[PDB]
Amino acid sequence: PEMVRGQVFDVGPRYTNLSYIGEGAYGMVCSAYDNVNKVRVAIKKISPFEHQTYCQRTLREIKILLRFRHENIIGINDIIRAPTIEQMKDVYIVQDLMETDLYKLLKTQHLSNDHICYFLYQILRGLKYIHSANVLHRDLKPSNLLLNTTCDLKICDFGLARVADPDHDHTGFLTEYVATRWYRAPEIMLNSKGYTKSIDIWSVGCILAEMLSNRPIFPGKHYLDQLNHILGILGSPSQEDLNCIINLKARNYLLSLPHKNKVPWNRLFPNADSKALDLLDKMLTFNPHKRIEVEQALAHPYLEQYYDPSDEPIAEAPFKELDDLPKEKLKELIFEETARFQPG
Repeated sequence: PEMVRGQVFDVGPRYTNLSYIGEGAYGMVCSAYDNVNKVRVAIKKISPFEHQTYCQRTLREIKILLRFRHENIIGINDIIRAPTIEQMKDVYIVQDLMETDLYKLLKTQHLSNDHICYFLYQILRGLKYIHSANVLHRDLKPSNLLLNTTCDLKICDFGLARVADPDHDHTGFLTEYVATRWYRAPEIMLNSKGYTKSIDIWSVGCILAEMLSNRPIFPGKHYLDQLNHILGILGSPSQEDLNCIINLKARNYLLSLPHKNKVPWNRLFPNADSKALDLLDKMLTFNPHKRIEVEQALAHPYLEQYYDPSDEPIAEAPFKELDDLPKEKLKELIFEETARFQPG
């Protein structure tokens, strides 16, 4: 059994010559040489079986990634685990090795307008497919956008993904939220559980703004600072936009704030393409009902060089009840879901 840093990384014999990357939520990550396809790959060790919440996340992401097949979404190439439920303590997920991610790129590299445009197109092309399967990503951010050396972009980390549920999207003011703060839509802090597609378009808008400047646009330092950051740029919500916020704690909080005027996008981003700013404005709309949809974004003049609906596939099999399953049942479903990778 191959070791790495005194931890078992039992992946062989297909996957040889390992190297440590880092930690992920339920275990460690390494690269390795695939000896069938003759290219190096990434492998995540996952060990979720003691905790039902970890089982649900693992099973949900396996189910989603195996259902999906899209150029701009990370695939599962292989899954390694024991032949029996009783011997299965760990699962190893094998994926394409991607040289970098958009977070690392933004820390280190100036992006040309052509790079921005092409990355944005690929994000939206992948998202169109996700949304067409009735799935929400809910944690889109630069570190979840992987890139290889030819600038192919793949969306990853479906650990917070959910089937869309706009009918049950309402909640009270300051409801706790799982996804990364700086890319959360304003409504998360006000009255939304993040069960509609508009949550993802906001996060894309944040990523576009970050690409234009190499810096996060709304780097909130806590839950309500994330909103005071949003309103210092967008300006105070209009009365019309406030008519949507029926919850009094959320309404009255917004009403208590000093009036702020909109900061023009062209002043924040003086070297940006004017069509990029128009599209940015439409993604970063305070009111989620007025926020642009993925297909409208793809069809925006900024992306005209790329837009091709016949080459922007939709899911064949959209997701049309894991919360209250015990961890023992979830282990069984993870076993069943991973059965297709077993030698046979």
